Amino acid sequence: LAGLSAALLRTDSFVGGRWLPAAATFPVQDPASGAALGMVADCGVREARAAVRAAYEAFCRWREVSAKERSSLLRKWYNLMIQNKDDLARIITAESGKPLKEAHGEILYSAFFLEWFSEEARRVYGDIIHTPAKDRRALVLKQPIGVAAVITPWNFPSAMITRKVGAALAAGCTVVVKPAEDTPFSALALAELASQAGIPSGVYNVIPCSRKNAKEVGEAICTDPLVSKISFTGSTTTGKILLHHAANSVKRVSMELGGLAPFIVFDSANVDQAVAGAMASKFRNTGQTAVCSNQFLVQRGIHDAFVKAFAEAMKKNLRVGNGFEEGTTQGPLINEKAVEKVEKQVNDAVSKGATVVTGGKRHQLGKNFFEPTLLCNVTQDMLCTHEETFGPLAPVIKFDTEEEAIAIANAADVGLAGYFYSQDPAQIWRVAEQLEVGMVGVNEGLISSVECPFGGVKQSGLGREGSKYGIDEYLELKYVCYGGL
Amino acid sequence: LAGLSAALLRTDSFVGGRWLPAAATFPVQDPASGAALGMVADCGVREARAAVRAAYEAFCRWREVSAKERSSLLRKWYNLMIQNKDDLARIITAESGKPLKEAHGEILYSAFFLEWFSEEARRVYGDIIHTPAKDRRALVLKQPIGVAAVITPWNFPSAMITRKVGAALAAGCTVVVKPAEDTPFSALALAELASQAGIPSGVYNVIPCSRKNAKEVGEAICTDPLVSKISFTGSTTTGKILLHHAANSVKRVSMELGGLAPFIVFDSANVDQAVAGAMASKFRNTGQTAVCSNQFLVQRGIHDAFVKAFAEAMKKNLRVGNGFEEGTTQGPLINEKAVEKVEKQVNDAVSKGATVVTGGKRHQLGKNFFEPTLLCNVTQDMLCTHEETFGPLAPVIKFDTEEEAIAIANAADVGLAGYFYSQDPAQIWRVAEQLEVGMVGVNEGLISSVECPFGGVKQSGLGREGSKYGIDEYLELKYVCYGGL
Amino acid sequence: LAGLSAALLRTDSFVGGRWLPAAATFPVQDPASGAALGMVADCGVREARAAVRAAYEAFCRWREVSAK
Amino acid sequence: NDAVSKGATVVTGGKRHQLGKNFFEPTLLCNVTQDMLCTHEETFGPLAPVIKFDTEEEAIAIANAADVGL
Ligand SMILES: Nc1ncnc2c1ncn2[C@@H]1O[C@H](COP(=O)(O)OP(=O)(O)O)[C@@H](O)[C@H]1O
Ligand SMILES: Nc1ncnc2c1ncn2[C@@H]1O[C@H](COP(=O)(O)OP(=O)(O)O)[C@@H](O)[C@H]1O
Repeated sequence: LAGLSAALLRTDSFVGGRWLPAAATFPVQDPASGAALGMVADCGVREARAAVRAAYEAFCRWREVSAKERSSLLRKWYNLMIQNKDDLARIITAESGKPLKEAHGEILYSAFFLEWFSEEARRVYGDIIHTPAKDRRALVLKQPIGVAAVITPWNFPSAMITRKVGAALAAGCTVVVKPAEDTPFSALALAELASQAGIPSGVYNVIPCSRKNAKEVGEAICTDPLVSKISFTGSTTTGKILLHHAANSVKRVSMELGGLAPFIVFDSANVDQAVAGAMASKFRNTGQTAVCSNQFLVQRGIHDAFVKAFAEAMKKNLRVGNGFEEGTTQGPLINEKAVEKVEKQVNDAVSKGATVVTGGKRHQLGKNFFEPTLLCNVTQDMLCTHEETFGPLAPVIKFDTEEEAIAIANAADVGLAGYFYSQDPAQIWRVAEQLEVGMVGVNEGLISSVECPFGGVKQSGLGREGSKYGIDEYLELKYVCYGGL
Repeated sequence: LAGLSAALLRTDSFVGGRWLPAAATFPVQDPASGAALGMVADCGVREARAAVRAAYEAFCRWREVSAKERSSLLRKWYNLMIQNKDDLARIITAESGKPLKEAHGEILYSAFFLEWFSEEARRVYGDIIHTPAKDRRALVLKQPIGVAAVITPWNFPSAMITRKVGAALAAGCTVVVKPAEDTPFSALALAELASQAGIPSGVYNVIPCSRKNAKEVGEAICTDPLVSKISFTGSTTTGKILLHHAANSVKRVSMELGGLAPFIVFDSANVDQAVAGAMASKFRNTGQTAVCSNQFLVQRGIHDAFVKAFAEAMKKNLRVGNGFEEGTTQGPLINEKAVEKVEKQVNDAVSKGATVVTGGKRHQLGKNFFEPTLLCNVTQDMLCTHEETFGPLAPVIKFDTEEEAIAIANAADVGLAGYFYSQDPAQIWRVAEQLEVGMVGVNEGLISSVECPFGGVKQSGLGREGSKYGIDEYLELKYVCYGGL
Repeated sequence: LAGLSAALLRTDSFVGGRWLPAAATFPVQDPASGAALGMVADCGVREARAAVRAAYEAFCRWREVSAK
Repeated sequence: NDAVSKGATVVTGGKRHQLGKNFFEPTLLCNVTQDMLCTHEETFGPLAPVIKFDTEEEAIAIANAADVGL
């Protein structure tokens, strides 16, 4: 529970290098025990506009700072995260409910993003191009966009912020962060460290706010003429709303929208491995992530052997309980409406053919705990209105051929992540290239990596985060025609 | 006038490798003489949806074609353009009204884009990234987005299409082109050559339509779920409308929106050169382009000498007349409403201080011809609602300091192109980096180049066309985590 | 019926000394036999405003021409 | 699709023909049930749904189902 570091756990918003409370506040409770965590400032349109101005003014100075200097600050920020990793992780588990171990995993990952972009800052290179004309030279400079509005989800209350903000700052931009009301603390803990690190005032701003204020606040920062860019990770519905906001001022946009995620297991797959991957990919964060494999397409031949091994792994490894409790691998669902969606998806399925192999009802721990569920004999049509239902539920759809498996996977007009196990060299290339998805896992169920491009195709998003391509979402190209020669 | 090549001048739409007429047709007239050029198909929402399907189906096959093959087809298309350059140019002058010489310039430029991207097709490279995990390898593939909706203006009826389409095809995408009603012929002449070149059916589609059908048609193709990308060049107003269209399906977008364009002449500038540049940049296409320097910021010291030399160059070189007429450097304005905007801008200015140095009224040739006008003693506030008034008008605003000149230039929340003449090494870098614009001309007034990145910052656009960055607007990154090692 | 003089029987509008077709056309039929006579340009507000301008500009020169 | 996703079993055909455009593969589905013919009483295409029956009284009862008889 408590015992943290007074400085890391914050309740006020962070604007212009100062902790500022709002007129109102919203409650944040531990999703597992229900305990009150704290009263967080609930910023409104005014606080937002103020935060934007703070960022816009910081930008004009920040863009001037040398890259080697911005790199150094990003690294100091990284080091501070590592030094305080245990507390930072307790905060994640306290508000997201994910197991302490999974929180430790996020903090490292989150830290690695600041570290990674710290290294990118000094590597923004312009070009020198040859043109026919002998009286001129072509130079191409890359410069930061300006101020960016950053809006993140509760899933990875730390990493989701750090992967955008690190790139933003690396390029020379300032940011205004609007964290999820379920998990605002992680965003503010970062702010505390950003000041300890020496990040100049106004570069990193955080404006927490409740569901009520979300619509109004989001509209303010995504509309402000002082904001030139928008970075968002969440549901498609919200994404489209922001894209409309951006459209009025032609703002640069980048986002990731929670799509499905097929997990195709072919006959040539190593079962134990397929299962291990199925385990890791589906039950991490209790199945509450946009990369959590939802539909399992298992081939006839290997089907039965798979489904039986999968379930036996669920019994041997999934221990539902409180995130801080030792030996827990399954935390609670973020809230009630969430539990309602799983139940909904489970019943609708069963009452349409589906066969429950394990789990199936709320866990007898009560509250927001649900039993890890594995249903087989599932069909495609049983995945409607549930394309955005995150929970520890794994529907297994049997398939015959590879053309079929691929046809089903590419069904959705959404494509984020995709997984598949196979021992066929050629099949691996065919499927990997044909899966209209942004990220493909081959014989692996956990593909996280700060040095690789994340994002989706079609309606799953725009742009990419992480890797050598992330910083591009925050730069503008300027062709300079040096003539008169 | 006539005498062209029956095959190059077309009146039907081009869909699926076939010339198809619509239920209705719209007239196209020579903007100079008023002569009837022809009756062009006026496609509606039905023809559009049909063209999209044709493209979507062609895509599934086209994406499969080798890059070396797509490169070869793009080059054959290029060669065909060169072989038919004289006719292709007559067509541009016939519908846009720009001088035959300027049309010859566009055809080469237009051809060079197909040539340039032909070379890019074989150079789309993926990456291999090192990650800590020893049991996995990271691969990054680049694949075409799918079908792209392309909407172009009348200014460069050929080049505007060719710079987007060449990249689109280079990446492996198919396209559906909706040309400007003022200049549809150039788009269809290209289609004729694309079939001669052997471009597979459905890869390049053209759906002409009148003002009436513009709204409906644009909405159809920019909304169709079979279209994954949108490329547009035109006014900001239309751009925002399309961005809203795209927002509903999270479509990839890229566009260029007609901003202003400062032309700052400093005291250290070589007058004759500054003037030569001012001439070329302002009166090319009779001042009807988004890169046409509108406001001239000339420094006190060199002011008077400049304004006097500028005007004397206007008398010695600008000869208003019919584009096909020999010795013509000024064609007509696209239409009546256009002439009305210039007059409007000229009067509003004069009746607010401005002093007319030359020109000022409609040219006594009648119709859509306007006298090249040069007004000095102009002030900033005299540029409202006229930020999108293209015409042979040059308002000269005097300035004192460089901080001032820059402050005024960056005034607009629009930044496309910018120019400035100076002989100060350090001043050149300061201004070039500070001009919040997408392209900067240093001691040069004509910066066109297929191998350099075109586009704008802020509200002037999204993405870039041409150069090594153009093809990026049509690809999607796919991170492939090869695990199980 | 036919056999006239190609030049005398016209289907396009006449503006500014040029024969110009409109986006649409309307049918003209012999009121006695019902036979199709031809498809005539169907000018709209745009063609009209254009014709007015053509006339207004011609006027400024025409008024100058001697009466003789 | 509505059929398959309700029990129907595709014996042949089933998707658009790979000739593209308006060409569809001749399709034969068996294991079809009555209720899978709604809003499709006016869907003309190369599709043949096979509904198994036991008795003649039954066959006739199903055939005369529709309030349409051509
Ligand atoms: N209309 C909206 N405008 C702006 N931000 C919004 C809006 N709706 C939700 N958000 C914000 O988006 C983030 C999460 O997006 P949301 O679509 O609610 O996904 P989820 O609940 O699945 O995490 C949160 O920070 C939330 O406050
Ligand atoms: N509402 C609209 N929807 C789709 N396309 C449009 C719309 N308005 C104009 N266009 C198209 O955009 C192109 C030119 O854009 P426009 O904003 O009219 O610029 P301009 O007239 O300055 O060239 C033309 O091809 C035109 O038909």
